[PDB]
Amino acid sequence: MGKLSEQLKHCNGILKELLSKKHAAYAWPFYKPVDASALGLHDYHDIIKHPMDLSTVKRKMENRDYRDAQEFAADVRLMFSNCYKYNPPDHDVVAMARKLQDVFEFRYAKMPD
Ligand SMILES: CC(=O)N1c2ccc(C3=CCNCC3)cc2N(Cc2ccccc2CO)C[C@@H]1C1CC1
Repeated sequence: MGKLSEQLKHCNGILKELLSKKHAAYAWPFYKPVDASALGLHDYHDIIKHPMDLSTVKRKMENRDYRDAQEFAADVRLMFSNCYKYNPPDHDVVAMARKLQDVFEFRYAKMPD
């Protein structure tokens, strides 16, 4: 019933959509934390100080870590920003990030208030 609750319901709906099969073709790189060691990315944690991914956002939502929509959105955008910072702009993953961020931003804009 509360404003913060309702807005976080909207955030949770968005999160569910981002993780859904509908968007899997471009969402998959963002499902789990970047495993720098697995991918041979030995500079990743020197360049990306605050890693983020959708599983972490999900855990934080489930743990009631996010106190408002703004805090949730900051993590989702951090995830995209990290991708844009680390990868060259012509990399496949950047195109995927842009597409998933489009999904995010347009639905986030429909926030109840
Ligand atoms: C999230 C993120 O920035 N990354 C990213 C994150 C996760 C994963 C994987 C997830 C599941 N297992 C396979 C790899 C792969 C990437 N890639 C590689 C990747 C992405 C998409 C298409 C093709 C490739 C191959 O060049 C890039 C980048 C990394 C350079 C930071």
